[PDB]
Amino acid sequence: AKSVYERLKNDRAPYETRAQNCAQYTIPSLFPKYQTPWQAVGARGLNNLASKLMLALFPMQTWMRAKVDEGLSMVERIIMNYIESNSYRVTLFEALKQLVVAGNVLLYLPEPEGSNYNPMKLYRLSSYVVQRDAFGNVLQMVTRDQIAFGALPEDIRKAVEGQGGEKKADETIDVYTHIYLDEDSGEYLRYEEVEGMEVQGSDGTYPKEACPYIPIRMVRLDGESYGRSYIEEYLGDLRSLENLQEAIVKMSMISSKVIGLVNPAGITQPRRLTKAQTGDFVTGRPEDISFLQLEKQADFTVAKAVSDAIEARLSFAFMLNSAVQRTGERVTAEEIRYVASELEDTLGGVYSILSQELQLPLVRVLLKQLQATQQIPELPKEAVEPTISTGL
Amino acid sequence: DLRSLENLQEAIVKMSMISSKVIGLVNPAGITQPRRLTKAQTGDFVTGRPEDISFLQLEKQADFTVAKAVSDAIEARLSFAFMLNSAVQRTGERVTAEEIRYVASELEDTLGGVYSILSQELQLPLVRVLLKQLQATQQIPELPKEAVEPTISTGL
Amino acid sequence: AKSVYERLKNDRAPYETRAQNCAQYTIPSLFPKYQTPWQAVGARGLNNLASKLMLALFPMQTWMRAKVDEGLSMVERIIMNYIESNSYRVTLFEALKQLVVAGNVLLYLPEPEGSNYNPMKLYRLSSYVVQRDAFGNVLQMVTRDQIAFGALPEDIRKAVEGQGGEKKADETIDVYTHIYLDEDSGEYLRYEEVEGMEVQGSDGTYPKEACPYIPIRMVRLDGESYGRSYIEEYLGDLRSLENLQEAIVKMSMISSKVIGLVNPAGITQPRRLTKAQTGDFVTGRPEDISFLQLEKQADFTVAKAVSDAIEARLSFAFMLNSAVQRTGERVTAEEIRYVASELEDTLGGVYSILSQELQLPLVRVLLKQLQATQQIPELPKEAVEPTISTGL
Repeated sequence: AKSVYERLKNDRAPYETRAQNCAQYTIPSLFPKYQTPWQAVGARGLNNLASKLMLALFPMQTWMRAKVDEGLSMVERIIMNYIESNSYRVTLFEALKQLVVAGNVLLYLPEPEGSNYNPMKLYRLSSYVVQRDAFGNVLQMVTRDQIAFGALPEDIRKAVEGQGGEKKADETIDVYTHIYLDEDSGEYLRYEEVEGMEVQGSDGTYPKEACPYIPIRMVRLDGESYGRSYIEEYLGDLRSLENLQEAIVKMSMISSKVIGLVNPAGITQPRRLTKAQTGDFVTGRPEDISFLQLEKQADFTVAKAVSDAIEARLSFAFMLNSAVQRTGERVTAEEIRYVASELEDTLGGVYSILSQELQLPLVRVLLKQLQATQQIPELPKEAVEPTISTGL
Repeated sequence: DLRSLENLQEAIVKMSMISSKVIGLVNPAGITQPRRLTKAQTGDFVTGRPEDISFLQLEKQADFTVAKAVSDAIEARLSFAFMLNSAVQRTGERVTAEEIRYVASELEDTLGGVYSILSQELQLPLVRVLLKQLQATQQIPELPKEAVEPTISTGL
Repeated sequence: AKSVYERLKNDRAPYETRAQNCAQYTIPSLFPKYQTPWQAVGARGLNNLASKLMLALFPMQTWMRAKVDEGLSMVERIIMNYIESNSYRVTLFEALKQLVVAGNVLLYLPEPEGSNYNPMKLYRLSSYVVQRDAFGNVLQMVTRDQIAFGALPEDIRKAVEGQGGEKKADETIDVYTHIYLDEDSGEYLRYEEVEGMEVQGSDGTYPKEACPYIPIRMVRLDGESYGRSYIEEYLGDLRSLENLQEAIVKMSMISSKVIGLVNPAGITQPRRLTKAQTGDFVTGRPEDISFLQLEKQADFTVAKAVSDAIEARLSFAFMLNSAVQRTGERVTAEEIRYVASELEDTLGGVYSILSQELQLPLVRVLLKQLQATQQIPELPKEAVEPTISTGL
């Protein structure tokens, strides 16, 4: 399915350069095309956004939910035990950090295969494409990866590399992965594709609810698959801050220095002026030696005032500069509603959309995938596939 | 009023960026060269008359202040125009109990009858089409016969 | 395995010069390529970061965790007894200090061999390389060391130096150490390599969980093995502070001095001016003697204002300038959650990532390695290899 990616590459390339061009002025290297941001109020605002939203969506407390509901309690308390011991909060911080930059981070959550260390493989927008319908559901997802020499298992790599050729011992070849909705059936089919062909013995199917690959957006906009971010609407105000304060500091460094101008047709030499203990009296007219004195004290103040205006408005733009209850008591008890309502009132419906596009499908794929090799006995028959209540 | 704010602050920032830079003008008929001026550790003494090198100094500090004052006026009036800048009870307690009437009355007193019109053009027909459409394949048994199609009371 | 290091040297050299170039403006000599930093707000911010994070990750209190759980209590209270009497907090301060400069500090924790003094040998990024996969696990680690003459034990050194040659009595030869994941097996194999060959009788194996060599990062970034730091995104703002305040002080020292200029074609001599008790009247016109008076009082103020701006923003950047509860009462009781939440809200997910990449593998390798020569009887059979619950 290399041709599908190369065809609808044009369907993602407007979203690509927006994401990359809006990444540059707020974090160095979450998107390539060192080299530091010149001044970085956006870099702190972004991390504060992530640090608030991590406590907002799901804290350490119970977030996911007469004689029968004890079996409801165990199946929804075992998932929080599985969610920490596999280190989910390590990579979901990266996910949400990508979410408030680009717009569409994927979250691969592969099969357990025991009780080992299974990491949430993340993907960024320079690797995958999604097609959506008029109503707003997924149709097909085409992820790409580069693979090194020995990082792939050698189970398959004999036949796909037996076509001919002596290659370098770190040859980076691209591999693809496609999931698509069937024509007649409502199940999704998944497979990998290497070297421009199907793989030996890897094709699989998945039920209706729980896709193995969860796409996400942060602001919903119909008509197309992906979505925007609100740093895409503070982009120009941040761009003006960077292109202002670079000029501010590079003006300050020129103003600080002292290039003393001495007259050439005078009597004084600078060679005697260079050697000077304090107190001695060296010859020379007091007219010749002067200094640069470029004389912009008030002209700096307009730049510092406009910078203060941008600095103060970006402060309320990115949830920063807020006296809060970070002075907690050993746990976070009622904190998530305060921070959640404040980020709702400052950012848009991000606490609303991430409760039905992040809190929902992670719980669905982790109540499907974890129960494949079933590690907890479900006692009742009435609510074997119960509701999924997120957020509250 | 918003259009004037955009077409003002674009000029404000693009004035600030020109004022921040330093295009030092050196005289051409002088003795000083800029090539020696470019290389300068702090403290060394390089030749040259102190008349030739000057800077732009476009000199509008007070003329910026009228633009910043008119921007402050628009910024302060748009603040009350769009319900922003209001100390509220967003410091809630785990739920919203009595909050909806306070916010509703404040947006009524600031925006017009939007809380009135959206209680009879949004809260009403969504409830009507969701008490018709959901009961087509009926998922809850209606017990009484007296109020099978009852009233629709919205807002309050 | 000298050739493996010399091959993927290119895989680390972008991370090398970033770490070394970002070390220079914040601490003198945690990385070579005396010579003091010119002005050093970063040097204090870095040590305050370490001093907060040391109480954050693990204090003196119990951090690691009906009739059966007493045996859980002893095995997790003996490890805190072993963690102080071998002086771990001495070298882990160096480790975390390397962590918020470079990005990848290794923590060797060799075998006990009794109950002697066994030090956590630290490694820095100029000595070792790690390869990672697409999911994010380790594959191979190649550490380097230089060794002096008699510092190595002489158990082996006869055969490796019997190749021929009369060498200097402090000849620094490099030695290497490789650990790698097997092709078929899931155990790691470890060995040393001296002089470009295998060593006599030293090759060993290790179980699945507890690697003897624990790599670490501070901000997670997929696609490559190592990682960045947030001083890599305050680098330019700190660099401007150093290159500003060097000019500030070297302007102040020139402005303080007094090189009095006397006219040469006048009547006054400076030789009579040099000798002067207060009160006497010495001859001379009051036109000839003047002073330099370079006259930049307002031009200094723009440099001091821009320095104040950088100084105030770096203050909140490095957790400094925070009124806290360092006025404690004999112990730290509830303190670790306050400091932990504040550094979470200021630095990123460092308290999250170091609870699953520092607090986890140290506990795993110290519940594997300490129980080799087993010093505490495990009573129950149900939780002999129990869970590892970190952070909380």
